[PDB]
Amino acid sequence: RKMAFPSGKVEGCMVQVTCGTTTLNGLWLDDVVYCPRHVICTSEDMLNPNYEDLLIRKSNHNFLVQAGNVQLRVIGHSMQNCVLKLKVDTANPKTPKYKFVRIQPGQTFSVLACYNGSPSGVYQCAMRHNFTIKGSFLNGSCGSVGFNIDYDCVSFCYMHHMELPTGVHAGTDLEGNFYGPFVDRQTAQAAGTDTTITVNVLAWLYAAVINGDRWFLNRFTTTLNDFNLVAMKYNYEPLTQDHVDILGPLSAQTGIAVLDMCASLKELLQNGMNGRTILGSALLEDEFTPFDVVR
Amino acid sequence: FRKMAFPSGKVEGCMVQVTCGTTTLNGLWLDDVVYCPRHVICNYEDLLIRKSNHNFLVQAGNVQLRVIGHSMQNCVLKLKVDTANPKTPKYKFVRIQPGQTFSVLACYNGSPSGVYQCAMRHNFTIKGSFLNGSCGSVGFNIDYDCVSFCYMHHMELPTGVHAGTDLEGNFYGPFVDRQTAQAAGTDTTITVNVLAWLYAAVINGDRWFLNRFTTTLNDFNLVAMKYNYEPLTQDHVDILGPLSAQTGIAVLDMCASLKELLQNGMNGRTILGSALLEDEFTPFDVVRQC
Ligand SMILES: CC(C)(C)[C@H](NC(=O)C(F)(F)F)C(=O)N1C[C@H]2[C@@H]([C@H]1C(=O)N[C@H](C=N)C[C@@H]1CCNC1=O)C2(C)C
Ligand SMILES: CC(C)(C)[C@H](NC(=O)C(F)(F)F)C(=O)N1C[C@H]2[C@@H]([C@H]1C(=O)N[C@H](C=N)C[C@@H]1CCNC1=O)C2(C)C
Repeated sequence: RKMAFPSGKVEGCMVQVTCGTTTLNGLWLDDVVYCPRHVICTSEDMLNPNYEDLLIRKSNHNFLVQAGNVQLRVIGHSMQNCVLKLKVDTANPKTPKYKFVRIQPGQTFSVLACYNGSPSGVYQCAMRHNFTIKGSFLNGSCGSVGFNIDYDCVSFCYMHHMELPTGVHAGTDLEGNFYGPFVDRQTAQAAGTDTTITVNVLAWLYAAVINGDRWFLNRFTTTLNDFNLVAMKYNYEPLTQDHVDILGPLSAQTGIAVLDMCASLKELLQNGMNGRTILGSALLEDEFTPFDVVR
Repeated sequence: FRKMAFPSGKVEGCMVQVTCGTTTLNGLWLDDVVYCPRHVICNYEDLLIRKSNHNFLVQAGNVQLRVIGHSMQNCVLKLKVDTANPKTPKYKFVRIQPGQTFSVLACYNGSPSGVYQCAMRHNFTIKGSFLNGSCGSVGFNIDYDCVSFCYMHHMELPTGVHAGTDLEGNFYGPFVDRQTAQAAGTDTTITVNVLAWLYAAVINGDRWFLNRFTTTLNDFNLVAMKYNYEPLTQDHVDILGPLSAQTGIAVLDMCASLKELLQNGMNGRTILGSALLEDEFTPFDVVRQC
């Protein structure tokens, strides 16, 4: 199954941030609360916000931060790209071991969807090649974060800012730099074409072979370039030599060469599933990474 | 629309490692009792009279808990320990019905590893992902700071699905906690959940499967029972009320759409990006998330 990381380490960091009439979520790490800078926007500012002008007019007591039933005193603030950083009185005693990381397309992570600073649900996500995520976010979800947890270290990789017209979602890393060409501005924007994440599909096929189903395999191989000419006709992401190297370990474990598995995928795309499933799924899964399958 | 699990933090603070002899699995530490599958001691009455407190090694992180008593309740072993869990949440033990969903905190060696969302199938299995040291992992729902524990994991059936007990040690389904040939019965699609998921689809603007027709229970059930769909009881219709009143599609209007989806298939089309009919969202799940 697709699994999220246990969310408790992140739950203890979620707070509520209110400026004026606007309330969203913030991430409380040590003595800093991180949140999307459009918390300082009103209704009139969403189209063409001048954030430096909006922020200079704010003072520390304009920001109401609430950790459960406790108000936290904001003692300073600064903006870093598209995130606001609120310095507060008190270091979060529940701060886990953490780092900020910026991820690449194809990477997976867990999202803790929060409202009013309280956790609502957790799910697993992937960064798509058009730099959106297929999330589940409602009004007030901004400042919900995405994360991985490898060996008790929480790596924060995503903070939620906006929903695009196709229902997909855009946001920043925790330094406030957007993934993709989007802007925290209510102006006309749209995601580019969302390709299937080929390297993930291939890792998932290798996962299927390891678990014992081999029905989709065939006797052919292919060149890298021939694979990409076919796969791009199905809106699959071109496969690079680095992707081939990445799948190396799985190819070593199963004894199936990477370009051999590529020929199997070409045939799957041509034939469909014929009413079968591969790992309980009747579609080709592309939000499971080569690193995920080994773990 | 995603499959969403409950935030797991309240449960993570209850997970411990239990070792008896060469066998290690997970335990649930609430107040001063650790709950775990009785097969950690591997005839269970005779195996347990021969066990003493010192046979049980309970580890909560870097701390060992001293067992000061033990007893069995059905298929769960209850180890009384010296110290109450300071992280014990508000909680209750509940037994869920087929079709109901819950979150699973998959654990190994007492340490939480992943969280996912499951449904109790009508053959009383769950389609989880559990590996060799996962026993004692639990399933749960949260309602406004109260954790309802409903599942503890015991075993994997040959078809790759899973069987366990409630927290009072009563199995779900016709299974026994011993290593012998057992198999899941014929499963079935959870009709009220599929209907819930179609309502979630129309809420999201996926409306191509709607049509002008309505059906009847017996008409629908007659078509359902040939496609192995769980008979749509009159009860099920009640629960979809808020969805039916919200969208404008009466349940039997939607059942007409579901009925025709079982015949014509979907024609390469998707509903919420799925080529199959999803049945692991309850009506309440859809209201919660939407
Ligand atoms: C949905 C929409 C029309 C509103 C708008 N989108 C675009 O302007 C775009 F289409 F350009 F992206 C949009 O999201 N916002 C407009 C305004 C902020 C953002 C916003 O409301 N963020 C929400 C934070 N709580 C999360 C949203 C709520 C619905 N579901 C979500 O995830 C900002 C870009 C500054
Ligand atoms: C998988 C298998 C051949 C082993 C066996 N199954 C059947 O005997 C059945 F098919 F009859 F169910 C089985 O599960 N067990 C054998 C023995 C316990 C249980 C068991 O090892 N439980 C594991 C707990 N840590 C979780 C398992 C590990 C693999 N994936 C899981 O979920 C018990 C019934 C007492």
